[PDB]
Amino acid sequence: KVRLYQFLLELLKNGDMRDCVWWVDREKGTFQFSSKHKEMLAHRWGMQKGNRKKMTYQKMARALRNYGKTGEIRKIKKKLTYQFDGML
DNA sequence: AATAAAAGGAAGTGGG
DNA sequence: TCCCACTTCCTTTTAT
Repeated sequence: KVRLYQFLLELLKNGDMRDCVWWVDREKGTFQFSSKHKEMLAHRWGMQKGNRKKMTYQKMARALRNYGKTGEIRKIKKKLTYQFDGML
């Protein structure tokens, strides 16, 4: 069972869905979602988990906020911008 | 100004 | 039965 943070890391590490998510600084671990195409990346995540309802970015973002300010993925005060931990 | 994003409480869910 | 790791629903609060 793949976790949400690993799924996102794998996408960026493999250059998958580059129009939906992209690194902002690979060294600092910061990445950013696509304001226009983020919902298509969100749906993929819902399929890998086989949820009953359709996955939305709002729901994926609700899951990301659970990791916390020192956890796997953290929120950065920039639009649609997050950051991985030193596990890079 | 309108829109998008961000937030989060709390129950609900399948996994182990 | 117990968490884990989200999922779902909803309303509220900020940023763009």
